[PDB]
Amino acid sequence: ACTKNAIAQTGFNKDKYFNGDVWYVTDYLDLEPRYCAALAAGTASGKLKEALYHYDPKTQDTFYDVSELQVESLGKYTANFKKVDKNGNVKVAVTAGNYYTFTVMYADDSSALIHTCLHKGNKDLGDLYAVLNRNKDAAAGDKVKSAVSAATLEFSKFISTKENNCAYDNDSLKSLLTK
Ligand code: HEM
Repeated sequence: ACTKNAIAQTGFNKDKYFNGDVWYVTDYLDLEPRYCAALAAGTASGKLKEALYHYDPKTQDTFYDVSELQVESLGKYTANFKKVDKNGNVKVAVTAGNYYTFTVMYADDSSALIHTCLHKGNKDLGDLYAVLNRNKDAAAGDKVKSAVSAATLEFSKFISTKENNCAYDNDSLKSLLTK
């Protein structure tokens, strides 16, 4: 189960974060303990949208999702996801009880720290923190590392995705925002 009420960044700039571009997960911290992951976040016809990509570089398990985000407060969202192929074709429809929360704890032009809590079926899932960068496999800079510290988290405990053989379809993620 999830246990954290993540606090959103003071002065979070939603237009900057939800600008339609891609964010790569570079490091993650599972509170209830290996995929590569990335997302696009943007607006489509006035709605906040995210497209997600997960890839397991060992098993090859791959899946995409599209979500409309509902606002709880600035920088804190609830998202109902639908599983899609890379083209946006629906594989699993939206269903009540299948959702994640998403909190942006820190963001700037190139980096972010987020918290997410996934609810899926009758699985018992836990909190996940992720460091994001606009550039694939970029080493975490001083600003986001300081934000990790300021959140009372130990960055050395995070797991890096940067050494995995992952490729990302940026074009697909961006186009999924409209789906
Ligand atoms: C490297 C970071 C991440 C890892 C290692 C990871 C791992 C996983 C795993 C193993 C699953 C399968 C769960 C199951 O069905 O048993 C999953 C599903 C999911 N994750 Fe992540 N995840 C990561 C990042 C994220 C992020 C940042 C988000 C949201 C912004 C997210 C949202 C989701 C959603 C919505 C599903 C269910 C998708 C579906 O069934 O259609 N994940 N993740």
